[PDB]
Amino acid sequence: PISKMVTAHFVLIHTICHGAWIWHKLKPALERAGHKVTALDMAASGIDPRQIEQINSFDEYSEPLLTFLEKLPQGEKVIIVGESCAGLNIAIAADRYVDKIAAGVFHNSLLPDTVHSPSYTVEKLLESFPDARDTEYFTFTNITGETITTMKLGFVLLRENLFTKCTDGEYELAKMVMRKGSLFQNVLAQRPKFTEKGYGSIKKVYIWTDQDKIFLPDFQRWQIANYKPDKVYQVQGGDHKLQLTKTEEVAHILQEVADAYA
Amino acid sequence: MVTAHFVLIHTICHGAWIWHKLKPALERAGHKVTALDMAASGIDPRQIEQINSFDEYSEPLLTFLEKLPQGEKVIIVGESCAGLNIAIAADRYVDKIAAGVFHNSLLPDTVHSPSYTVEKLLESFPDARDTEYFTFTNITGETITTMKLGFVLLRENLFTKCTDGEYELAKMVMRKGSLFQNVLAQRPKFTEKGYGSIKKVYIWTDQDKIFLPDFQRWQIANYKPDKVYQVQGGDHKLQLTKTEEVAHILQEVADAYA
Amino acid sequence: MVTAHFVLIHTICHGAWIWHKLKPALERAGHKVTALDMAASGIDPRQIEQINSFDEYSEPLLTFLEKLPQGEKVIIVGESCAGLNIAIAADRYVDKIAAGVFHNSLLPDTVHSPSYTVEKLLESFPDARDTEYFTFTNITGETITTMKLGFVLLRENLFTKCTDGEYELAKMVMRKGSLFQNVLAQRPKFTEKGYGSIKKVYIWTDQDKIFLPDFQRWQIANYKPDKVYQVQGGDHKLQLTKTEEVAHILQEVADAYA
Amino acid sequence: PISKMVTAHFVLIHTICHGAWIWHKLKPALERAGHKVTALDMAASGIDPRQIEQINSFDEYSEPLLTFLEKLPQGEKVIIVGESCAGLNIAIAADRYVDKIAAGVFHNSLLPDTVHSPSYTVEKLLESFPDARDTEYFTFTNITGETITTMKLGFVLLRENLFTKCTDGEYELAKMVMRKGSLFQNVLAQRPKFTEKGYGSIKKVYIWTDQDKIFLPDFQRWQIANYKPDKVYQVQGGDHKLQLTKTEEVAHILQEVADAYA
Repeated sequence: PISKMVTAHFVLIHTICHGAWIWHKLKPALERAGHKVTALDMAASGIDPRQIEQINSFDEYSEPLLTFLEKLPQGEKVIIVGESCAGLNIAIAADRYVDKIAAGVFHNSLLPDTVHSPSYTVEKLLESFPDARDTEYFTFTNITGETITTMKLGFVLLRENLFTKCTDGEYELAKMVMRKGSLFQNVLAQRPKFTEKGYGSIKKVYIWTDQDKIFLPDFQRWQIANYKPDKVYQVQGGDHKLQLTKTEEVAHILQEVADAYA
Repeated sequence: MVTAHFVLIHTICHGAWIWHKLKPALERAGHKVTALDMAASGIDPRQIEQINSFDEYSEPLLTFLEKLPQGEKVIIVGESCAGLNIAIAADRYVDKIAAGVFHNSLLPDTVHSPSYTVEKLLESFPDARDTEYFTFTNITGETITTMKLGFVLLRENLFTKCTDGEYELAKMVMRKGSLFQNVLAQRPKFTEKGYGSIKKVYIWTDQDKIFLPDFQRWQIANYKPDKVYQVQGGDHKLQLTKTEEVAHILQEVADAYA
Repeated sequence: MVTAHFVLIHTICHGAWIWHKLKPALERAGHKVTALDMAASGIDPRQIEQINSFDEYSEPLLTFLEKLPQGEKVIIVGESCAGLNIAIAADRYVDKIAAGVFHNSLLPDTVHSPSYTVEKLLESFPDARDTEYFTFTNITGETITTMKLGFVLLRENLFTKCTDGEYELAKMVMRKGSLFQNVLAQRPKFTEKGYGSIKKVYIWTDQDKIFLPDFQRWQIANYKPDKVYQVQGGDHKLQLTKTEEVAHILQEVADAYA
Repeated sequence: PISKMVTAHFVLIHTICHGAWIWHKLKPALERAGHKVTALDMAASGIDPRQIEQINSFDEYSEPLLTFLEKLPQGEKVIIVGESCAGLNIAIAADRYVDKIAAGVFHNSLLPDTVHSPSYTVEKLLESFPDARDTEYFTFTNITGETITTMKLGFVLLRENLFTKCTDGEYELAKMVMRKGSLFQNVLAQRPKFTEKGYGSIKKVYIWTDQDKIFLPDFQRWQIANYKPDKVYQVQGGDHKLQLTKTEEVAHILQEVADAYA
């Protein structure tokens, strides 16, 4: 009757162990459409110079995004797209910058809520997927004496579970740039719950595929049932890295989020 | 058809990632492929200000080679400035090297100092366009110049013909780097027994927009390779724009030198 | 008389060498003594420009403590700025620490930021005489100030009463160092459960010519120790000028806290 | 009839694994006498920032001394005092700066000659003392493919053989600052012989004690017999570190060298 088409500023957030590089196919697809796209490496990820053992919480890990948001011009708002564990970065960020956020998009992602502890979807995730195959774990003691478990994701888990359907060039790349990462689960467990006026108020779009071999369908559906998103988009096929296996489809869904909220 | 163990070496500011298309292609032919991050490159944790020479920058390669089991030999493939990593490596581990392959690369010699081809490259291409430079003093007091490669330079000169996904990946993981030109200017020349003796295969395209055809042609005249393969078209990053063509030449190098 | 395991921690720019008289004295009483070089100090191979905070500088202590066998506790003895290494350590490993001993040292608290006693020290002693300063940008962009301690300052203020052999040794192995003042200014305060809970013994002399008696007295009033021992005379380096007096106080600390 | 007393500029050179710090008692004793004293750390020794694996020859190891000598004012000459393996640093230096050297003093030191290979007294030394007790060895490959053996001197060998009679404060200090070191024997073996006009022409004073428990009396006497020094001074007692156990005696001998040659 009236048709709307909106250009938007997406801030793309990788999951633990990965970096901005995972968005190297979706960032151009989005810019072809005329959007502005920022893909940030979080602390100790991608080519960020910090080492994970110098990071003490998922909040500290989130520093690049929060600094970025501190610096957005007055009146500018972004759509934050986070994959896998980056839903926690979107919740940390929305409790600090709710007015700079047009919508949070969870892409095969943790969907934190305000009712339970910050670590709650992490517990549920680990319950749904308790074997990380060839992943190696390590520990360090943080600034207040908490022991932090880090992981070096194994190559079979990478091949089969996270990058199932990706090309060999994309699977080799992941192996060439993957870093250690941590869920910081135990400090998230001690963390104040996400707020209703910050995080609880942002618009939330949930993109997922039932072919995801690490954030499995029963888990994903549990999260959707646990904290109803404003909108759900299920992509058929692909794998956990839909920004690699369904790049264009994800860019078309993201155009729709920009039209509704940006 | 011989299967070989190839060790792929990226150029300054880049990392093992630049080989993410060529490593699976080689492996489809049954080759073993090792792709290393040099010091302060790709996801190596060291920062460029702690590296004091091009030989210290080469450490991942020299450690690798130090540990290769007895009787094993590798073909080292080096792009752009990595021709200097092949020559440093060949002088220390000549018996472990079946051949060196220069992929749009510097081709050092034994007659001039180690910085000679770096001098000539800068003469052929003196404007790095939007590249930024920085300096630090190394542990011995020498001033080292680092660069952060400009994105117009990346787009138009290095990744000229690359896809947008590839160029974008380049911007996302590019690190600072250094020619260590002045320490190379002070370094002993590469030896005739080490580097001078290895087999040398030169791969290039005249469509390369940073290692320009007359510099490449001067290099070949200055120190004639055992073989020169020229790929038509593509750009400076032939392992991305002509991946199967370089995998095929590299099969010819495994056949010839094992 | 209790034998204890003492971990001795030097101040910025110095190294484990400053304890070369006190380590044998303690061992004559059957104590176990570990004396560590902090990052970029004594013969540690790292350079100060690669260290980005006082917590990274503390790494040798935190690794040590990370590996102490279960059920073992240590008395950490820290001189001058090493009071900050004790507080960082006590927050991460409170159960491994029988007591902290401040030897003419900064005595951080929990109520103000980690840089508060550094601010007050500089206020009490703002002229470092012939000390030189340098800066570098750390990995996060903060400007770090380093110093090379001047020899008149070493002779007259730090090693005032020391023998000529000792002062000369100091000049021969002194390294650059940093207060990382501004990163400490940004650091979370020391916790009441970690650092706030440990036993704290303060050793000093009013003849100290860099940590002057009114700053030391302000520290004790600002955060009253469990015990304060005052040694008459000597100088700032009591582990060199009053070695047996500090070994004797430290026997009293092993007796009291094990 | 006429009595002479001379003030001189001594350049003190430590042995491999040690640093300028070993001279911390003799440097003040000499300055009490009015001499000028330089004590240098050689490459990868004392607090020199270079690591031994970046050093490729005893010549490269000798860089601090040669740079120093390049910089001496015209007409200035020094007496170089070298302990244990530092006789090779004195020979490397005298072939480059013979006119800046008033005399070489070998203090329980290797006494290189011009007739045999540079590595020859190193072979003889290792033959006289073949067991380095708890010393650990390591290897790296140098800039031309030679394998270099390095050593971390063991603590018993330090206690009993090198620092036999030193105080506990001096023995603990050595342990606190000792570094890896290398004889570079195999590259010395390939090295051109020291020259007769450089090294063969400098005055050479040999200080030693027969109580030295690592450069043993039969070895020392072999060296004295092998290449007759211009003057020999035998200190009674002490140990291998005579600059620590006989500091004043060594300073009085060194006053005599300054009167004869400086």
